Amino acid sequence: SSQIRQNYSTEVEAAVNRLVNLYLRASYTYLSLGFYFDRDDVALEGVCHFFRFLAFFKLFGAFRLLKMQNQRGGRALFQDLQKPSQDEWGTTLDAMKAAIVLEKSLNQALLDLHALGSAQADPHLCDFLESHFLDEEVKLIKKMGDHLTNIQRLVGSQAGLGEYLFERLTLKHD
Amino acid sequence: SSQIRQNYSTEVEAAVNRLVNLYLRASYTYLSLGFYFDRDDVALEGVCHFFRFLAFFKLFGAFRLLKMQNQRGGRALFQDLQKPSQDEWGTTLDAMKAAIVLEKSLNQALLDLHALGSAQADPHLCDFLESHFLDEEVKLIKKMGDHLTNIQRLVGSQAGLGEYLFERLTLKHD
Amino acid sequence: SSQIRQNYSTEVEAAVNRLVNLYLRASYTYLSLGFYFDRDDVALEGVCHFFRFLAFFKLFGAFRLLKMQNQRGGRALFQDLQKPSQDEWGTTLDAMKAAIVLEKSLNQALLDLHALGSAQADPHLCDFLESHFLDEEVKLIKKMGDHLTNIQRLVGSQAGLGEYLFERLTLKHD
Amino acid sequence: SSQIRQNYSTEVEAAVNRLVNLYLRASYTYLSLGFYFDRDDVALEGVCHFFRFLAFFKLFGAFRLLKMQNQRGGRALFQDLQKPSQDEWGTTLDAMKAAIVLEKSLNQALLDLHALGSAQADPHLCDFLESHFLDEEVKLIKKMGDHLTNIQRLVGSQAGLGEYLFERLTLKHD
Amino acid sequence: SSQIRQNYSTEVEAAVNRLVNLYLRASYTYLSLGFYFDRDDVALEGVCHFFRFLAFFKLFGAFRLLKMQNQRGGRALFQDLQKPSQDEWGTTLDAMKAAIVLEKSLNQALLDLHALGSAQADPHLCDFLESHFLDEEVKLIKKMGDHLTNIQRLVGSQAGLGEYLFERLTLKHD
Amino acid sequence: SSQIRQNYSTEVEAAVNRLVNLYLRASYTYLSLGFYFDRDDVALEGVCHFFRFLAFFKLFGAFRLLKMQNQRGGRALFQDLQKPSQDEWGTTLDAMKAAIVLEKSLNQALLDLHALGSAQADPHLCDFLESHFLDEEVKLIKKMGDHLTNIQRLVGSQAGLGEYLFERLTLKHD
Ligand SMILES: [Cl-]
Ligand SMILES: [Cl-]
Ligand SMILES: [Cl-]
Ligand SMILES: [Cl-]
Ligand SMILES: [Cl-]
Ligand SMILES: [Cl-]
Repeated sequence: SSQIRQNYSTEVEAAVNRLVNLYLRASYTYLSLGFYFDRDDVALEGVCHFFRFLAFFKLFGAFRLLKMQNQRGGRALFQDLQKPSQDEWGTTLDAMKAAIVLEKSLNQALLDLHALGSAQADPHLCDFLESHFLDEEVKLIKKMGDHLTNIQRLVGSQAGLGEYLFERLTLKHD
Repeated sequence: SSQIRQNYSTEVEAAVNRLVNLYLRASYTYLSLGFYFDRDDVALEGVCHFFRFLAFFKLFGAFRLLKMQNQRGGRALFQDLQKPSQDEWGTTLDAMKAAIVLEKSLNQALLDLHALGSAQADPHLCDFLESHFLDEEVKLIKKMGDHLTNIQRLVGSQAGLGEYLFERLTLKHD
Repeated sequence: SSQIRQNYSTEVEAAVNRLVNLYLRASYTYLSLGFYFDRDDVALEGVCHFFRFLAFFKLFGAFRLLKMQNQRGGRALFQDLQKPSQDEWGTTLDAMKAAIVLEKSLNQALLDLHALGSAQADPHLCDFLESHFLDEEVKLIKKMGDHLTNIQRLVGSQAGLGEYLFERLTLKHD
Repeated sequence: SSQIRQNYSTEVEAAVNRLVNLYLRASYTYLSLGFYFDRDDVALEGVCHFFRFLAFFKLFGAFRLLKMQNQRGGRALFQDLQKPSQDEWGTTLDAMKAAIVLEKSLNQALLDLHALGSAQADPHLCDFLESHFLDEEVKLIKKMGDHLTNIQRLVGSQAGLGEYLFERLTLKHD
Repeated sequence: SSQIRQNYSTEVEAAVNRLVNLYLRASYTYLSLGFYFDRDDVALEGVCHFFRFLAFFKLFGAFRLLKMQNQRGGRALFQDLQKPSQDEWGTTLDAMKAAIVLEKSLNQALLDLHALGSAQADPHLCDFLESHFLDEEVKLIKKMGDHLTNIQRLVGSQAGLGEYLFERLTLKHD
Repeated sequence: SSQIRQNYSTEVEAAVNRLVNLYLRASYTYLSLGFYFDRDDVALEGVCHFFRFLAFFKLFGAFRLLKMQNQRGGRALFQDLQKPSQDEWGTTLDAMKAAIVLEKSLNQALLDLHALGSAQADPHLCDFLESHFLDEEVKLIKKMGDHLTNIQRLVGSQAGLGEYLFERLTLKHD
């Protein structure tokens, strides 16, 4: 058996591998969102940059989970990565709504893994999630909600104007 | 009796304590305004920051009054602090109108205390208000009036657009 | 309903608002303690400065709770703030005893909210309290206990001398 | 139709999307290789670092292809990403042999796309591959070959010793 | 009774004192390991330095526990410290195996104390262990496991050569 | 036999190991003294810091003896470490008296080992003690005596006042 593994259940080990898959899927979704907004017929640079940053952020989350798996003596196992749910992502509003749905799904997965760790009396797992994931996720969802509200406020009956303004005046661009 | 107190009436001492209560109430109102605009379903960061700054500014006014009370040999007495008049503050326009009403009420209290000090031939009190409160208050009310006019100009028939623009282009934010 | 709220019970939301009230009440108590020790007939600058710092520290705790409430998608609700329990605070010893009673009450409220969050399987709440409140509170209570012991040691039968010495040689002043 | 697209065939557009998939698959393979060598029961840090760097390098190649797709007015389309060919990667020698097989497959795909672009008289495509991919790939394969030879030289009849030495003295580590 | 103690059970207080004893025993074990590898007839400086660093690290853990005991209002109680389990520690491999056994025993003690704190609804205790001990322990055990694997790889049939190489090329020395 | 050992008797080797035990016991005593003075119900920071520094100083003495044992080709042997003589240490005066008794016992052990080395014509041993231990010990005992006199002077009939003053004005603290 493993020479380091201690207090690390097979259930947690498997759920960690599933969570890695979810984060890599999310990263891939954000890559697709970013390149959609980079299209010449969409052309919203600040939106492209927002989602490209999230793609990297989710990849980093996957890396941290994988590092932790090895630190605990579990075995990282990779599965196929499903493609994103859409090929074209509609408006900034559509995209931000899809992103918050995605993040709520990741958050629920975090909460489920935390509950499993608590049930298994695995405090290292619980602390790892609390310290590196739960607050970052709450912060991100709050940000997305703030953005949704500002996007929604700007729709009015001049949708194109509002979409431009949001990208120019809220999102970070050159 | 007090070893330092000189030319400091009981009427002024009491009115100073009442004024502290008014400034702390105002500070609390601004705390509530700030956190309303921080809500994910309101999300106007520059508005949040404007009112949070005013919360601190009013707290500082209360501190100065309390310092002065002690310098004069009066006794600081604290009363319960009433909660703010609203739990939800409507639009930026609604909020800025409530703020200017609040400030006019504080200004009238300043003017009333100055008149009491003048009647009591308390020039230190009168100078203290003139030097640290009256002009700061006039400056703040002017600023708020300038803001009200710009907000009103932006309502038109695209209210959400104007509310965004004001927050982005007039108020200070990240 | 809220677009961000997830795993955030009404019970926790209410208890957070109650806790904000408790921290603001504590802040107000410390404001009163500070200005008492600033009186010309009390005149213990290091004691004034100790309690003024705590007033700010408790205000900051309230701010953090309110920020968290919004991050979670709860609604900040403010209530009236009761005045402090005393108008005059006796000796440094009396004041430090009142402060430790106050802090033990805040600590119990923290522990109660943590237990509620644990019962509700709200790990973000539990981590927030652990990371920003519980240890800070334990550290503060320990400090106060250290101070109480030194004050008590100095009473002897030369109380005024000991009260001066403590203020001069332990507490931070100009 | 597209407002920018010019001299950009559907065949090239599709082959670019396929190539993105191949690079992302390669990146994923290298992520798996890296975490295998990070296991406590493998523990070859320089090998872990070599493959983690390649994972990032292949991701960057995919990003460049996607940027180019948009610059040309094609549509980035993402497909499912197959998991890597192995869950456990054997020795450093096994791993480096798998890596060179992978890279030769990527190189052939590059050469095939270049031939398609040449047949289609698409010089921008051909120059893009020549300038950003072909030489980088030749350089990488040469490096891997150099490594294979040194690993092979070190097998002898003291395989563990040689595997350690290679990791310590050729590969970059802390 | 104690003037600060709150929510701090006698069971936790005792278990903290036992844990201090375990950490000091571990520190003493590492002192002995370090001086064994410093012998002229062993002479593995990097091994000496590894274990001397761990001796200090475990002493620091004991200090932190003792600081916490006082912060909580418990009473630090010291017991006799048993000598280390061996006078001579064999090979680097033998020593590293003894060290990982020691660390797994310390980790189990940490986990047991965390479970007691959880049962006692002592979140400060649980957070203290999570924040300052559990991850540091997992990190250390992983490191030791990595070392064991590299040592084992180097045994082959040239044990002395491999032991030298490990000390020279993995462990930190002058 | 040992390849380096020369002019190093078994008697000296054993006495060196006994002396290490005495220094580690002294270090442990000082750890206990330090944490006693850190208690919230004792709270004499300068006293805590004095004894914590001595704990480290005695540990360093043990390290030097162990280094020397190996340099001479003797074998370091560790025994159980007895717990300190008291769980609670009374007043600063009580504690400083216990410390000087402890140091006189260590000094006598140094003098006894020096006499053994002289009898055995072991000048390296004698020089080692003279150069690194004897004067440091005389200096420390003198310091402790100076402290005892100042503590005793301050008892008078206001013991608590004097104990505070000594800690504040002689001992080093924040
Ligand atoms: Cl498959
Ligand atoms: Cl009342
Ligand atoms: Cl009310
Ligand atoms: Cl599909
Ligand atoms: Cl005993
Ligand atoms: Cl024994």
